[PDB]
Amino acid sequence: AGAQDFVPHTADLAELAAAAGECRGCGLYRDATQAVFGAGGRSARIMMIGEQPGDKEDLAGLPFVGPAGRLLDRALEAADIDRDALYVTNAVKHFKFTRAAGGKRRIGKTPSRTEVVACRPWLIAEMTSVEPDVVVLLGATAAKALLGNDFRVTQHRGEVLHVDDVPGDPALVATVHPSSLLRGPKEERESAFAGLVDDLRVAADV
Ligand SMILES: O=c1cc[nH]c(=O)[nH]1
Ligand code: SF4
Repeated sequence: AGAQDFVPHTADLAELAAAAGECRGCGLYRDATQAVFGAGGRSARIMMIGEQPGDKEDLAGLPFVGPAGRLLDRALEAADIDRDALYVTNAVKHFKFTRAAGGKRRIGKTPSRTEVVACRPWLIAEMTSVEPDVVVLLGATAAKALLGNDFRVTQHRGEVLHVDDVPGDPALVATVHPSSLLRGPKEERESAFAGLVDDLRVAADV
């Protein structure tokens, strides 16, 4: 059941966000500061789904406000997408993290399939409320939530996909997680930014 009994019967994003603040669908609400719901409105045509809020998002109350969000904005700017058409959210709404003794920043830990399934009711409520025409799936965790734990982003990135079990049959475009463009060789990162831009353009023209 997970978060099912915490999701209210409303398509109002402010009421959904307030309700996600009391959610006990899985254990992640305990160590996290607050629930991080999605930003943007119901007029949005493009829904973007990341994995989970990070350290800044957990204290800011908004998705993608740290370094990966800065990189995503640079790629949206280059793909000619304004955020006025964007509902931006994550698969899990509570920061899963550990503290590295002698490190800078709380380090994010990969949500389990159990926690992604527990949180999925909020993503179904968001998609039912926004009725997007295209869902951009940022990374493996988000793509698996809608396409199955077998899905590989590396084998299908930039492809317009359509699965029947998803609300409203929106077009789906799976791409690299923006944090991947902050790690590695300068040319792998430049090719990967160029692929995120291409994947965002495919989604913008659906
Ligand atoms: O909102 C955010 C921030 C960082 N990484 C994500 O997956 N989502
Ligand atoms: S991560 Fe999702 S399911 Fe788990 S407590 Fe937070 S809102 Fe509820």
